[PDB]
Amino acid sequence: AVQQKLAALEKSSGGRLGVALIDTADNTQVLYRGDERFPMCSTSKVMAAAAVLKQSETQKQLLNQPVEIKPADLVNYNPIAEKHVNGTMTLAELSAAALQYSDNTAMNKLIAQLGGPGGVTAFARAIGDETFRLDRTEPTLNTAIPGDPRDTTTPRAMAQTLRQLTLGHALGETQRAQLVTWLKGNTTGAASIRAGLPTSWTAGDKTGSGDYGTTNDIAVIWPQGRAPLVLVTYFTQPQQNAESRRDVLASAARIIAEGL
Ligand SMILES: O=C(Nc1cccc(-c2nnn[nH]2)c1)c1cccc(C(F)(F)F)c1
Ligand SMILES: O=C(Nc1cccc(-c2nnn[nH]2)c1)c1cccc(C(F)(F)F)c1
Ligand SMILES: O=C(Nc1cccc(-c2nnn[nH]2)c1)c1cccc(C(F)(F)F)c1
Ligand SMILES: O=C(Nc1cccc(-c2nnn[nH]2)c1)c1cccc(C(F)(F)F)c1
Repeated sequence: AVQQKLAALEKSSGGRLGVALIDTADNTQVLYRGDERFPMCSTSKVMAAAAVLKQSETQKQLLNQPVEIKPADLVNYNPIAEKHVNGTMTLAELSAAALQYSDNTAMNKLIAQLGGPGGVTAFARAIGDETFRLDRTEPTLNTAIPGDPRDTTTPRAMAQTLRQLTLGHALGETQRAQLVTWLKGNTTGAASIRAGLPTSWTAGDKTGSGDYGTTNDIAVIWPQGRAPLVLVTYFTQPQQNAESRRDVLASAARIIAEGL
């Protein structure tokens, strides 16, 4: 029934919608196009920050390690990094900037700390995600071309990974709490999944967008009185210059919430 509602939303949206919900109260899933590939865009920033948190388990000072920010490093969306050009940010600062402000320069420093987009993929594989692939750096990982396998995952795989990272044992306890704290402090998410939820349903999320009107969000949610949920909503459209549709994500989330 919920799949039929998501189908109706998708049909009136003009685009292609992917949804994965895990309800941790019972482990049950709702999936819509759950095994189709979608471009991740900045939702991939969660995997890169989590990989750096995992590194920090064996290097307790890692998050205070300074990283030089040079003029040439700046890319196309650098609201935090631009303040630090010719200076340094720590890996904690870059993680917070990437996750909470979606800073693309900050993401690039995370990727570099992992040895390139392949290192981020390696971390995903290590935590049991056989699906995620990061192929490119910022900003080109957001080209979101239909059919292109690069920088994609499926909603099912991303939900299962987000659950392991934020609620399971993929990370040490400190690190898990740090990741959840960062997601719950996101600045960019009030129009997306969380717009479709009751106000009482606490949450953290990471948005993404790109060409092809691609509009994404992944969230960990604490519904009032209930065990947490993990929700992935991915959306992409047929034309390169299509406009973002955060409202579609909100609509998906609302359908999911009403179906619980
Ligand atoms: O804990 C899990 N499931 C679950 C669901 C409902 C109840 C319980 C439970 N009740 N009492 N002790 N565990 C556990 C669980 C299953 C797969 C994966 C994960 C993980 F690690 F969070 F991703 C957790
Ligand atoms: O799914 C369950 N546990 C589970 C399964 C697989 C992985 C994990 C898990 N991985 N990391 N942390 N928990 C937990 C689960 C669900 C209801 C009830 C129970 C219980 F408590 F054993 F009876 C377990
Ligand atoms: O700034 C954003 N996108 C962006 C940045 C730079 C270039 C372009 C772009 N160039 N050509 N087509 N889009 C888009 C952007 C979009 C939605 C949401 C956010 C935010 F605020 F970080 F969450 C940023
Ligand atoms: O970098 C891009 N967008 C962007 C940048 C930073 C943050 C976000 C964003 N955050 N939350 N939702 N989107 C999007 C971007 C957009 C269109 C096209 C391209 C590309 F791939 F370079 F051509 C990049």
